[PDB]
Amino acid sequence: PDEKYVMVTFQSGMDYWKRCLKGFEDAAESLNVSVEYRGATQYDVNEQVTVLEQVIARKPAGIAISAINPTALTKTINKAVEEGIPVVLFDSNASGSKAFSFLGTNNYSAGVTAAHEMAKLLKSEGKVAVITSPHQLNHQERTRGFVETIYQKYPRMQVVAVKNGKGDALASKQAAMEVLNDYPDVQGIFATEANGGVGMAEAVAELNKKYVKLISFDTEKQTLDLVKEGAIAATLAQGTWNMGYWSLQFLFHLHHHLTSPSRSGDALLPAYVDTGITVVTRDNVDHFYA
Amino acid sequence: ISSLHGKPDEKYVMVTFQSGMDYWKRCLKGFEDAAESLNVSVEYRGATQYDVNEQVTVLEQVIARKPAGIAISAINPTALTKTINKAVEEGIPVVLFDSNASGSKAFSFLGTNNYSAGVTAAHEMAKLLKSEGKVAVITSPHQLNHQERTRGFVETIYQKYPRMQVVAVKNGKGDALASKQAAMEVLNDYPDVQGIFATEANGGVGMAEAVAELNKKYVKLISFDTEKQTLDLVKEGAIAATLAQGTWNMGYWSLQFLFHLHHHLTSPSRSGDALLPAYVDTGITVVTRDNVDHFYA
Repeated sequence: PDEKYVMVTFQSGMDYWKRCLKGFEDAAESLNVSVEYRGATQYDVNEQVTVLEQVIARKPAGIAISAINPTALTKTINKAVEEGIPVVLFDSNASGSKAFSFLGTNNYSAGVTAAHEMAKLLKSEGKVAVITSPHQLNHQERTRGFVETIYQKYPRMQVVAVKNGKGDALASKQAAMEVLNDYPDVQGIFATEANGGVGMAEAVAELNKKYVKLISFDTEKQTLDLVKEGAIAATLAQGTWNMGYWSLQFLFHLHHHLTSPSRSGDALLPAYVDTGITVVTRDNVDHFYA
Repeated sequence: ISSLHGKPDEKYVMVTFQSGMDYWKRCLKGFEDAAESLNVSVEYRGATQYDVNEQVTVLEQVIARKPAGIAISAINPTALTKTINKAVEEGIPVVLFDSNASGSKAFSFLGTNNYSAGVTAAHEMAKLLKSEGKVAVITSPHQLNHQERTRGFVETIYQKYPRMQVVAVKNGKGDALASKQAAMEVLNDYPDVQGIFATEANGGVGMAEAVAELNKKYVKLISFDTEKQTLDLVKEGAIAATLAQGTWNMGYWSLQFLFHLHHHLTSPSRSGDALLPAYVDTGITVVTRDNVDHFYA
């Protein structure tokens, strides 16, 4: 009867997940419980449903999962809940599932923060653009938070383009080059996806458009290197330690039915925890390498 | 066994703004159930009446008494910030629950997502109405949380149910008197309305009353909060469901957060320099008679 909590991911070796696992382990070391890290080694939906099945089979005390996409993991999550396994989602949600909580970025507010940061860098004036993936809801919320904040709070700034970077570094570089050639006086570009910041940094280096302020997303090594050398002014770090930490805190809590007595009015776990965003600049970039 | 324990000498305070209200009692029980899991002590304070500076003064009483942290429900947005902001400077952890002062130096807000509350009301309404029929909303256009509940409901009916239509959003002026009359207007102006959603606790009584008054049969009513009057109506059948805010969650996780803040458990090393989660959606529960019992005092 060893109390073990499992974290399940996709593209499991990415550095992003390491601080999630770190916050999980930090919670476990304070709770004196075991944790284990598993996941699809690749962006393969089938692989993640198979890895998640094996985890449930091992009958863990609870699972914290980041779902590759909102739907294609849901039936397996419910499988775990119906077998009595506490389940919370972190990072990437599956809102249609029986998971008791989601702990992750408020993507709209993240976009708001990028606008506020972009305005800081531009003294609240100038043309700005966005490179995004219109594929997914979470990136559209980042885009919307940025654009709406420009519209409502910085009337001397203008959003001149929202480009489709296709979640790919090369398509993002090409989109950024189109932005810079179409609006040569653009002063800032925000990328809602990691491959976007590298792509537009590569565009800005190729065109020698050294006066453009770049804001990117996430803390991949190649992004942080660009922050370190001044090519990217800031990147937005998701609260991955908070995700792992409060995921375990919530899971540990359900496994001990401390939230299901007679005087609590059902309720159960909080439905959502905003794990926050950190603006990463040259001043704190060193804190974010893996 | 976990190492997340303290001792009774740690004094955390809950602070409200209409102390005796039945609403805050499950806030307290969450607070107390967390205190017991953390082996810490908790004290309930807050304004006797609906009073701005009275709340300001009870706060000063507890900040001057050096507590290990304060959980606060703020009377309004642009208020208490300067008073709470000083509590942070003195080094006291302070989170907010139920009602938010978003411009303050408080580290987190734990409260209802009012838009998704309205979305849930729409799914619940669609449920009872098999995704077909005319529906109305009785709300306060005065407060933002009611606007978000309204907006969540109406937009979900638009986007997700084309066989349904919002035929009226009434002003129920926040009392059962005026809500009964807005409900009567809706039932008169639209005799085939099949559901009404009230975003304010007094809305539910007022429309339960209008429906009874007209001997209207198939009208599905969804109200808000868990006042005794409302819960009774849910148990008696006049109200199909009421939406309960997660007040126990507010207290329990408020204290978890103050405990983590007081003991500086959100590491600054290898943590990506994180802070406390700034928002916790303490959730909404659909109260039908299958669980109305769990929500009385």
